[PDB]
This record gives sequence, structure tokens and C-alpha cells, in this order.
Amino acid sequence: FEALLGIYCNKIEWINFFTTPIAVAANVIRFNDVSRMTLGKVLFFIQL
Amino acid sequence: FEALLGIYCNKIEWINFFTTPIAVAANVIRFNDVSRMTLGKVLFFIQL
Repeated sequence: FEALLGIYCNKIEWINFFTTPIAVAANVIRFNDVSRMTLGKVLFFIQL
Repeated sequence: FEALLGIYCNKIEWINFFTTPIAVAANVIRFNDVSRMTLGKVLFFIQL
């Protein structure tokens, strides 16, 4: 006989964005209409 | 649309004279007519 041993499958690890340490550079906010947003802008006022 | 995010500004930092360590070399007294003082002198008397 040709005998086949237990099939073994891979287990993919899972990544959350706030687990990985690039999110300390990030600052992430949901906003459901940024598909419709054309330009976001911030405006700064510096005095010296 | 064309969004406008928050508007930020600078904090112009304040400095007191007696906070900085130049004032240990300094010794500062108000005198409201030094505009009218031509010269101020001190006189030292050494004996040997």
C-alpha cells in the first residue's frame, strides 16, 4: 500500500496595526467620508 | 468637498532674567535716573 500521513496546514499569524510599533509614529482616525474629501489642509500661525 | 483641519499656532517662549544662569555673574539694581547719570564710578583704597 501507499500510505498517506496526516495532512498539515499552515497557520498564518495575525497583525493588528496598533500592535506593531509603527503605530507610535501613526495617529489614526476613522472618518467615513474621506472618499469624498478632496483636499485636507491644516493652517499654521507662527510668531517669532 | 475640500476639508480644513485644525489651525495650530506657536508658543513664543518667555524668559526671566533670574532664571538663566547669567544672573550669577550679574547683580542688578533698579535706579530710575541712570539716564541722568553721566558716569558712575567706584573708588578703591589699597595699602601695601
